[PDB]
Amino acid sequence: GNHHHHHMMLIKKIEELKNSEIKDIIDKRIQEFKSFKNKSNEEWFKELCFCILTANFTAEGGIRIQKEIGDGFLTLPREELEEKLKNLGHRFYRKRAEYIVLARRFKNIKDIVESFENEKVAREFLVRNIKGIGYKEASHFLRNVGYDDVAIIDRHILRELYENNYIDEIPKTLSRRKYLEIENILRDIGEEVNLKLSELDLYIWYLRTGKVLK
Repeated sequence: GNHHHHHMMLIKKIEELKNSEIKDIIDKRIQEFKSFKNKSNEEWFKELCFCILTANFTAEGGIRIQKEIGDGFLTLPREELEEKLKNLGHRFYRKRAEYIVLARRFKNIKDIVESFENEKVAREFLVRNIKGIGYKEASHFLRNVGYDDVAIIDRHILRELYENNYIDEIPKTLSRRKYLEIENILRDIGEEVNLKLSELDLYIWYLRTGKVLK
């Protein structure tokens, strides 16, 4: 048959979503990310912590841990933070509590991130200096605070890409080189549907779950 039928239908489905009320819902979420340009360093640091907590967890869970703790990401001592995370349901409370505390030396994360030439270079800094932050987490963070040209390459999109033959094998470990390589394929798909990577990510998640989170 036509080996490109599934790719062609994915493009068609996304164009269908863009012509539905789903577009307004996703656009609103995108606008909320963009609003971070006006939020404080403290607000940005909380989002960085949300992303540090995402791995092996739920966005919905992260959102509630955020609302629960809030200012505590900056004021709570190691021991007290580790305690709240354990009681809030996070299985890696110990490691995450440590990463968060260590990240505090960069608490003015908004000023640091905006000082860079662009988001790509800023991502490099996030990955290299902040423990608990890999390329996926850094991209997730940048997207959530308003940047549009970084892909969030999670284990689900990797499986979809592999299964539909966009990549030869599920990577497991993503080196900088491999991350940027896979990000470019997603970037091409995005342009094929006239969507930025920040937006494409939400359309893809919506197709997978019917929900629009962050």
